[PDB]
Amino acid sequence: SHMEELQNKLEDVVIDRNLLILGKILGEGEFGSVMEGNLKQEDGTSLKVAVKTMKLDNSSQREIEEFLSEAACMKDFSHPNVIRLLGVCIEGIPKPMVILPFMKYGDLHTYLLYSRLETGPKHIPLQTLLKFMVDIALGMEYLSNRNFLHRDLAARNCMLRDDMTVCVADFGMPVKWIAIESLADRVYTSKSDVWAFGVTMWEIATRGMTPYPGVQNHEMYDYLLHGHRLKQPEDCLDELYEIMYSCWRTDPLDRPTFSVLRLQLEKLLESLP
Ligand SMILES: Cc1ccc(C(=O)Nc2ccc(Oc3cc4cnn(C)c4cc3-c3cn[nH]c3)c(F)c2)c(=O)n1-c1ccc(F)cc1
Ligand SMILES: [Cl-]
Ligand SMILES: [Cl-]
Ligand SMILES: [Cl-]
Repeated sequence: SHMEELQNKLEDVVIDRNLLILGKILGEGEFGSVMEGNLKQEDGTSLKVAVKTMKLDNSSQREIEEFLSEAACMKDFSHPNVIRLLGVCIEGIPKPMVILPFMKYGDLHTYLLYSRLETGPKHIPLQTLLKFMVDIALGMEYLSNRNFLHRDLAARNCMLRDDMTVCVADFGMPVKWIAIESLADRVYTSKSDVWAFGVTMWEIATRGMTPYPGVQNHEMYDYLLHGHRLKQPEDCLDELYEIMYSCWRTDPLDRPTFSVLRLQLEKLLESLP
């Protein structure tokens, strides 16, 4: 029970409820519906937002405190490839809410899949795909430098802005993104995120394939213990494959840092005409 600590932590990002106008439902999240909205800002402008709400039921003091912890966890993230907290509404209503920026094109996984259909985005070029990987690496570099562990890094948790920038986030199958040492023990480090980053790169390069076709979830641990890894996609440059492969080295200490991955990815992207 840390409700007093949490309210003091979130004080300077509290927002007046009446500045916010809610709109339609975007979907369901951990604690309830996610609405789109408009938020009138301090300087006088307007901003299209996503508003995370809590279910109408009497959700416990623990759920409320868990909800606000997540916001407090995000509060100081300031980076263009990391989702940012716009603020919170508490003290005017029975369930509080968290205000986030609107991500026009939604989650990256669904976007990759829609790009293979005529009606959605068009065919994504190789350079744009690489740029998505770069953005994610930039975001993860920032987070791992702050000692934040993601733990569920995947294309489905990455979000696309109006200008096609990727933001790392968590919405709140998954065995297939988990590093070998994290399956084997409870161990998570930044190097476990590196592994999940490699899988996300492979998702991006395959334009949204589920990792490890023909391997079922309950077979995964054994498959990885035998040293087997994701195969090279048919259209994937050898250099790009070498980069994703380095993310799955059995010893976490041998995997590259996010800085190194990001440098390697920028170099490959800039190497293309
Ligand atoms: C640490 C932390 C705490 C809390 C969060 C969080 O609350 N994120 C979060 C994310 C998405 C959410 O949903 C949507 C938001 C938008 C915006 N635009 N559009 C169109 C949307 C549609 C939906 C939607 C929901 N259902 N269906 C669709 C949502 F409600 C909450 C978070 O991400 N992190 C974090 C974790 C790891 C990092 F690297 C960085 C930050
Ligand atoms: Cl953002
Ligand atoms: Cl597919
Ligand atoms: Cl595979």
